[PDB]
Amino acid sequence: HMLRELCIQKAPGEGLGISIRGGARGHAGNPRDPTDEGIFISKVSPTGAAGRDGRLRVGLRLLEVNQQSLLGLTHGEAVQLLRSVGDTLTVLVC
Repeated sequence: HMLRELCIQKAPGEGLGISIRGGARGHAGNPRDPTDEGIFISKVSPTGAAGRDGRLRVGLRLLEVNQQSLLGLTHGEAVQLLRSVGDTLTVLVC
C-alpha cells in the first residue's frame, strides 16, 4: 500500500468519476479506535476521468483530494472535492 499521488486529467467541469465509501462512523463504530474511518474507492466509472486514466481501482484508500485531507469530512464534502473544477484533479491514495 505505497502512498502515491496521482494527477488525473479531466474535462474542466467534470468530476473524477469515482464513488467512495467510509469516513466517520456512527453508533455501530468504536470511538476508542477511529482507525477504521478511512475513505475508500467503491466504484470507478469506466467512462469517467478515473476510468479513462486507468490507474485507480476499487479498494484504494483515498487520503487527500487536491492536497486536502479527507479525514473527518462528510461524504458529501469529499464528493464535492472530487467534483472540483479544473482540467486535472490530484488524489493521494494507497
